[PDB]
Amino acid sequence: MCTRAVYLGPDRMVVTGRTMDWKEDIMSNIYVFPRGMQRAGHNKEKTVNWTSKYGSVIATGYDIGTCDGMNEKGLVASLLFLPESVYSLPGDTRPAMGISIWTQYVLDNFATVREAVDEMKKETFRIDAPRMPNGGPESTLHMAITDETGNTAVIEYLDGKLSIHEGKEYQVMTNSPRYELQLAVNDYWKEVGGLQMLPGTNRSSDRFVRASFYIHAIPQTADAKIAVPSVLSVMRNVSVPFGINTPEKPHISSTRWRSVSDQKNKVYYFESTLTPNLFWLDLKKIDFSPKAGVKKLSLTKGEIYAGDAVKDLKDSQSFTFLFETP
Amino acid sequence: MCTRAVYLGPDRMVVTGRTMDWKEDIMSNIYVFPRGMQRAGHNKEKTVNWTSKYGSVIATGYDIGTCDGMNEKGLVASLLFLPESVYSLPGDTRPAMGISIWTQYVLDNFATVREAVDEMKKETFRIDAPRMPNGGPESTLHMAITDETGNTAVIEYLDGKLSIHEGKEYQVMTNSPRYELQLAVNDYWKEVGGLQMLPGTNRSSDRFVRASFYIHAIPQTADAKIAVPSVLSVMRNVSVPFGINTPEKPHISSTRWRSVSDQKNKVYYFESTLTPNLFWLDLKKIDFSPKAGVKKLSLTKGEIYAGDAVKDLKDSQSFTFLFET
Amino acid sequence: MCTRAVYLGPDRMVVTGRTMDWKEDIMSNIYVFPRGMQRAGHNKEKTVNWTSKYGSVIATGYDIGTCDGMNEKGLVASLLFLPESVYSLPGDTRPAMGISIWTQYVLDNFATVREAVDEMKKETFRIDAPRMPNGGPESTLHMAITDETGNTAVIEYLDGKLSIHEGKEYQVMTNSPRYELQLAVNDYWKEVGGLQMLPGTNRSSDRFVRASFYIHAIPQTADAKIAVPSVLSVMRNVSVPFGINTPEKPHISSTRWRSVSDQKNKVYYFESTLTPNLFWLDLKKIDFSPKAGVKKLSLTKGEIYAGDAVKDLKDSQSFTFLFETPVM
Amino acid sequence: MCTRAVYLGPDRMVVTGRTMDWKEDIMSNIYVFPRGMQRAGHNKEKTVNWTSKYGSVIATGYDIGTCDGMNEKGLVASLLFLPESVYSLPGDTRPAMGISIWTQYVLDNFATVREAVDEMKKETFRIDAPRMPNGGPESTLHMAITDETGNTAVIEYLDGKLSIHEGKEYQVMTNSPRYELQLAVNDYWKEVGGLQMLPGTNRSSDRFVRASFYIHAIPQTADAKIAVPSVLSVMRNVSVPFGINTPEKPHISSTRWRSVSDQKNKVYYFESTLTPNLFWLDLKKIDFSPKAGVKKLSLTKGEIYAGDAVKDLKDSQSFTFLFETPVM
Repeated sequence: MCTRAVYLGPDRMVVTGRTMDWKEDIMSNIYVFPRGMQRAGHNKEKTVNWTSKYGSVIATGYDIGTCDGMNEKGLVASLLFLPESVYSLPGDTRPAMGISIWTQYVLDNFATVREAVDEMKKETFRIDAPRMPNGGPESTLHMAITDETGNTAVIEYLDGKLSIHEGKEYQVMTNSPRYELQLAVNDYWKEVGGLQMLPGTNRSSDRFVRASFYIHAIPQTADAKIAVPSVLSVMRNVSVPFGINTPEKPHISSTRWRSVSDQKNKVYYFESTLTPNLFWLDLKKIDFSPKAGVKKLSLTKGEIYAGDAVKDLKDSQSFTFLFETP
Repeated sequence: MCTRAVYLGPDRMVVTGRTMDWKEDIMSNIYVFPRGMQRAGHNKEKTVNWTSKYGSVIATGYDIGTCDGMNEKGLVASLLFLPESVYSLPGDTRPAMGISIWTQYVLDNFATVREAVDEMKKETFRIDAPRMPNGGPESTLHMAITDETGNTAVIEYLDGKLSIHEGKEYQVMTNSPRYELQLAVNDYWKEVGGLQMLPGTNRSSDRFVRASFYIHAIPQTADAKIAVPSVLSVMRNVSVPFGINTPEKPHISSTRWRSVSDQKNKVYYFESTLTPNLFWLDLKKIDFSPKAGVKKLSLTKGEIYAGDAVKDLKDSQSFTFLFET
Repeated sequence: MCTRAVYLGPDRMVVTGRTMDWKEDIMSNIYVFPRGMQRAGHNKEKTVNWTSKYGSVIATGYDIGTCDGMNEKGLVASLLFLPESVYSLPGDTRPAMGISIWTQYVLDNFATVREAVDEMKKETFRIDAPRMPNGGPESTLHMAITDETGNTAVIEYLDGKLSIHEGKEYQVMTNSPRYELQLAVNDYWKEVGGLQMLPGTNRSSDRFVRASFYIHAIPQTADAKIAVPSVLSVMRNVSVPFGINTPEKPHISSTRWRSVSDQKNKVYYFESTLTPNLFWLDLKKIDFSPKAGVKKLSLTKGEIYAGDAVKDLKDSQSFTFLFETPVM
Repeated sequence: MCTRAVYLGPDRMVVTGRTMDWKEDIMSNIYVFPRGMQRAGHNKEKTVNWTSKYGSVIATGYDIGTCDGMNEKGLVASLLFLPESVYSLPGDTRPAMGISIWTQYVLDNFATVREAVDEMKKETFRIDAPRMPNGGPESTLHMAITDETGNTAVIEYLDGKLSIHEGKEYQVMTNSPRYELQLAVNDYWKEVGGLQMLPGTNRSSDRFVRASFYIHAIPQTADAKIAVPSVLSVMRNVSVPFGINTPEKPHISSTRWRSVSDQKNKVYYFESTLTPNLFWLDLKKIDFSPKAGVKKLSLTKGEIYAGDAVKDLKDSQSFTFLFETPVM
């Protein structure tokens, strides 16, 4: 489904691009959360609690949970699918955090990948993932976190144990297989040569190698007028065309929207496939004070935004995270 | 370099997407030409002359010639690169139409691919193609024409003799090789299966396979709100990421802009790689009357348009078609 | 189906390898035909006659026709499958040349490819191709011819019209598509790079690419001590493994034997996938005089030969050339 | 370089093929060691000692060490290259086992892989690997062991730590990368489909994928008449053509010989690329008595063997196991 890649340019130029592929309308919206909000990771289970240290600009999925976002300090989180994920084994009595609020937790409390990895390695809580609505798939996903320094951490749960890869070299991430096996698949195709032959299918590993090769070949610049379009360009390359279907594979997940986070200038770009314009939200022009209130930039009913979209931010109440089966 | 793909949806839905891949800034602008204009095929050689039978909205290359456009009747022309093109043999004394005006000639005089092919098969004129300016490649190009019925024609000049492939099934066109050999490369990759494996490099043959496979898999709809972004998503898949370079290969043809021409609703969409928005020009809202005045949609200034850009159309002079160095 | 590759080495070193894949057992046998023989290209229709000017060693298929062989002058003819072959148009009243003996006609009357192409381009006869007996395929095949010079011609019948590709660069031939489109597919993979990526599927275009790339990368030498084992290694790389099948694909054409013709030294090498040995028939030790008698190397009874097999040649009568489809 | 594949057929039919890909001539010879022989795993440092519990038929590499072979009880050990191999860390004081005799140690003392995996998991000794003589490569290799039950064990030394993968499904082994990562690359291509597209280059991962797909696609039969030629089909497909060279790559490792081990009938097949015949050593016709005499099948002098080669075994003395790199 999804595809993520991190560009590391000169003079702290860190730009993260993320693809969102889904078999149906994800109905994603943008929400602007100020700092100082208190939340809980679950409503019916024993849980942890926290007050948000940093405000964030996040994108939801079905308005039931957070899957991608960016906070004030340039830390970007992204929840990408992984069918082979098992968060815990039977009999785990740790405090349960819902899968929907897991991504919002790391954006609310950490300004550095070093900070997120150190706290998550404590394994104080388990991930609770019910089945997605509309009779959709099980919530088997992994996460990547990138700060303004270029460091990236890939978080995934395999048969109940925590697995982490930290380092600036882990810039790309897709879906299956496991992240160590994904690097082995990518290592093979680099021998073939990106200019010679590249796997151009919509498969998970195919988009991983194409994103890994192209993200290192785009110009090495610190100007946002060049970095953001070229990082977006490799996102559309690893994107899958809309409504792709064959008689033998009738329903396939098409790309619904894309996100490009300028972690240096603190700007969050966003584009939907069925809308013509690429808009953005300058976090430097957003008031994240605790008394600012929740603001929402809705995208469900086909609204068309352009340029800077802070003007079109409406006052709203935060969507309710879902932790249950329906 | 460039890639072209034609979508054949239900209820006479014809949408043609095209990419523009160039190593530097192509410096393309958009021009709105009214009907009834008089143009010549050259300025210093014997030629043919004609009065434009249909107005059109076109995109230029360095403002020296036309390489992409659509006219009143939904006929779309696109001039794509083909390094093995030889237009004539030495000693050709036919009238010499410049390569910069060849694309405009088709958009000015023909409303049907059947009409364009019948006139072209008389071979009244030859193509005089000087080299592109400032150390650029030599103007070896082939063209593709698609009308509102879905019929497509591929016109190539090989070994001085004109070759033409016309038919609704010729929906995709790229660069090398010649069109019959390109179809064999696509025939081989269809044996493998698009879902099983697709060649995913920026090569001409590879971009041809991905465009042909995806253009037949996108939804079969007549809604422009679904068909236009779908074929536009296919053109981005066959696009080349911006500024691609390696130590082995210092300069590589990068995608600079895209065009998606809705041939049923007569709408000409356009977006640039470095601009964030996708604007369009609705030809039904454009006055193509013989004395409406030439209008221009400038793009070299780095301007940013959104939605319908007919509001941003300004009075302008027709650009100078170059026929020499 | 079948793959053909021609090695062009220094000092007139011309070595041609060929594979043979089939659904079931081919029942192939090797026949040695001296000179001065008469053959009619058909049994019931109007036909052309000829007397053999050159003797040849040949391999059969089901003992109903010639599909691979080499004559005294170093000319090697190979008949490989081409599904889109259309030999004639309706209403053709030309003399009929049976497809079973079309390959023997080349080895019998021509010493260089120049003589074979000149005679074929006259289009005196048409190819009469009956259906293969007992539910077999349609007799749709094309032929490649190589002389000791190294010149090669690929002869195909497309839509009832004769098509020729002559030249020394035309060293490799497989099955479909036609040779013009087949070179376009091979050109694409040459843009990829043989060492960077090669298509390893047993299909026709992929075997063409590997044969095309590996036949040019083996050592350039005139020593048959090196060239023949190297050409065989190429034909083995492009050969498909034995008895390959999957649940989705129950029956797949599988290589059964390979032949490598040393056109310089007039040596005909041969091996079968089920037999452990690679034997040969040195044509310089064979008597092709008009009344030397027909000889045959039996291969259908599971025979095992080794080294030089001329001593193992047995007196035999020539097989029946099939020109119709037998009633079953 | 080289590749190894294990075939698992019905009725305990286990056949193991192996290629030998080398830059220059490998100078391999075949030795027949009877049981009850005493050897030491090193020459100058602290070492373990053992006496042969089972005799073995092995092939050498420069006759400085054992690289491939099979013992009396059907166990087959194969030492293939692995550049990233690190056998120990600085400061290791365990008994030193020479890499040249490691393969001999396995074929001498173990009848099943379970016995071998258990004894090696003790980590009693360390592998001592000097650089190959005369500017040769560093002796970085791994080994695969397969018994007559069909179970295979891949043993690799990664960052100075022993890594073992045991299981019937581990039937294929090449070189780089690590076996954990190597299976992931093959997992990727299995999604693409063997009949849709196979990587046809000579890369280590590519020959791995083609070997895995074709070793499962050959017919499942207990008949040796079909098994060992079908396993021969695979090892020939994953073999690399002889003397492959390009202007950018002057030296590429080409296949020099291939060995096929019938682990049910205890037969060791062998064929060289420059030799036309596939010969075999029947272990049931070989006497491994404590004093039957160490014998040798010489292959360095262009010898051509055929059929059962137990007749051509000459009494000889065993080669020197190299434990250092000789001074030049």
